[PDB]
Amino acid sequence: SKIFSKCELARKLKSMGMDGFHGYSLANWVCMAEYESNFNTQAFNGRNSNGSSDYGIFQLNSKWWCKSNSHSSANACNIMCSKFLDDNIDDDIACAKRVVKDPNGMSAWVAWVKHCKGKDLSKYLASCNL
Repeated sequence: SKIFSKCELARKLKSMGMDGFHGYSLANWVCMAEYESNFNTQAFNGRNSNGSSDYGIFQLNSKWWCKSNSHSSANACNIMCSKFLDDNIDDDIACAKRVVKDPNGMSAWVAWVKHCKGKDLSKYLASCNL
């Protein structure tokens, strides 16, 4: 959620177990947050496909795993979309797994399907970290 970086977010998620999680390498998680919020902790969206909103470095859609001002939501993660723009990357990653295991998957993260899952780039985590 805080002002992280390409390798910083990649090494942090790798330690928790997001590296290659469900076939999604560390780059998939970094490029997704690098385009959705651009490593900005206050970067968030107001209107989405269903009038939802994104919050935190991952910018999670407040409609299938969080309650917000989007006229009620699925709240699958059971957490309001208010404590997601803090300087800690623990709750943003805890609910991030719920968005991937749900029926939507990486589809909710446009930056992911448009800059990693769909965009096959060979310069993301390859030219980062060690």
